[PDB]
Amino acid sequence: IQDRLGSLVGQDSGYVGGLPKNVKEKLLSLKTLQSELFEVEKEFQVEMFELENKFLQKYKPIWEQRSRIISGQEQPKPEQIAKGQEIVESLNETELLVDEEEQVKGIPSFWLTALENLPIVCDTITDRDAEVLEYLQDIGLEYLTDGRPGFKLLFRFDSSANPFFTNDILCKTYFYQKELGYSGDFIYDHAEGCEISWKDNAHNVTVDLEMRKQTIEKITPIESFFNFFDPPKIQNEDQDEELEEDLEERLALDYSIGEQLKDKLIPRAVDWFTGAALEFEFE
Amino acid sequence: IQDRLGSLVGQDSGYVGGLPKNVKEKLLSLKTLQSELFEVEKEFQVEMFELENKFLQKYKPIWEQRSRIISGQEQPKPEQIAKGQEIVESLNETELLVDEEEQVKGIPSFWLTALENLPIVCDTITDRDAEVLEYLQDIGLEYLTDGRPGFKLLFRFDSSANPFFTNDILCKTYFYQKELGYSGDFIYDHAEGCEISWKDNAHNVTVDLEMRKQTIEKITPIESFFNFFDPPKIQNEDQDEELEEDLEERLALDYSIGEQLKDKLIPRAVDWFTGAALEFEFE
Repeated sequence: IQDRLGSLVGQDSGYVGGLPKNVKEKLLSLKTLQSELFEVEKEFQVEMFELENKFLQKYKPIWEQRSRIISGQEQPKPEQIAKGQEIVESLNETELLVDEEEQVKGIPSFWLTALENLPIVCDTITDRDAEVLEYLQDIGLEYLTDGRPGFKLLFRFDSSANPFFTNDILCKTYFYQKELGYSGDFIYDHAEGCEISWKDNAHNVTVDLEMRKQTIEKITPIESFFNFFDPPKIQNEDQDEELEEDLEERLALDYSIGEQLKDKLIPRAVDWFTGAALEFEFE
Repeated sequence: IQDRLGSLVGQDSGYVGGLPKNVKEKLLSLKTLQSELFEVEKEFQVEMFELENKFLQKYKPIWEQRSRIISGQEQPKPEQIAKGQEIVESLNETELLVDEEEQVKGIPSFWLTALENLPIVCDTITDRDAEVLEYLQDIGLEYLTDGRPGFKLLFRFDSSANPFFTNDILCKTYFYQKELGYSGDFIYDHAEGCEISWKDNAHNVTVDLEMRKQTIEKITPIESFFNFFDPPKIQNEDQDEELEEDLEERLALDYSIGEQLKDKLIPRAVDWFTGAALEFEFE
């Protein structure tokens, strides 16, 4: 509240300011003991990040399974099919129930549909790029072990049928800073955008093509979802205004989005498709 | 927003409702694959809770050290004393600086002072019980390994000088439910209050004593901080109103508080004393 810290921290920093040499000293050492804790808390975070990658491994198999179901590449074993009905009824998701258990292949626009129902990331998609997101085959995680910690998002596309770009995978990379938060956990530092190979300038969803004659073309940067693969410029000399406040919050959102896919979308993709996810959260 | 889920989840649960038998089925299995993930995610939480207890161990030593510094039981080694000054300047906490490094013993009302500057928990303290909190020697953590997971808060008091109660330690116990959240982590379930042995009915801060004659005394339950050691009644048949909404949020706060001590106060007690903590967070 800018004030609840100008007045509060004020008297506080004052009270302490007035304490005896004697007492003051004790705190000085307490402040030292704090930095010791800190050194431990760093190791903690390390074994945690590891422990996490450990289970990412145990999930991958499952997520790949669904990747294939959605692809239409693998079919549902009746056994699974039933359990789902049982589960779905249990969760009162009746819209999913189907009669006497045993058209299209797999489940169309799963990722497009799921992302629509996802907060912040639905406002980045445009009809223009929603067409391109038709070809999004799966989205995956990967923690950066070798080197500075961070994670990565892997958008595997239908290379063999994708009209806009020949790429097989587009990823996103986030790097936390070595320094830990006061809170005690990793802090966002830098983000890298796994470039895109649009076959056509026209097919380039991130840009606008209006051709004139003097049939030369004029290109114009559009606001697209695929701009996610071109994070905001590496930290600039803060100081200034719109050269900061502006290109600074574009980043804040970019970090926020990546965290949504990493924490909600990927772990519960089915539900984000059904919209069930949205609710399951308020509950 | 109650509506952004009545209209949203509505069309969503509808779209899905209209999908083909074919497609519907796929999701039914996806829904099955989800419950598999779930079984893994439980193990994850387990190795995590463990990993956490592992480091709690590595912290204990340090925290005990400060416990003693605050007690006045152990003195600050000049080496620590300096580092603190170095640290404090570095963090621009000048009020802590003291001149030529080498009255009262240790550092008085450390825990009382720290708790004051702590959100929600400062509103529970009353002049009445702030006197009793003068004797609070330390506050500690402990994860429940043997059995259902949860944690515990250990308030060690100055038994040898405490006027109000003879107890050596008052604790608080929180038990998470075996079932995990949709979010993926532990959920609050039940809270236990480590009883208090007030020497005097008068000294009983949690109650009010107004003696009349007919010199018999009349007792009246006051709103105290030490009520924290008598959590809200074990889950009652929800249904009703103030017998619910009322004694339900008294709980919500009680769980919230315990999480504040566990996550902020204990890990950064020095700062909560200086008030530095408050700020270090907005930053």
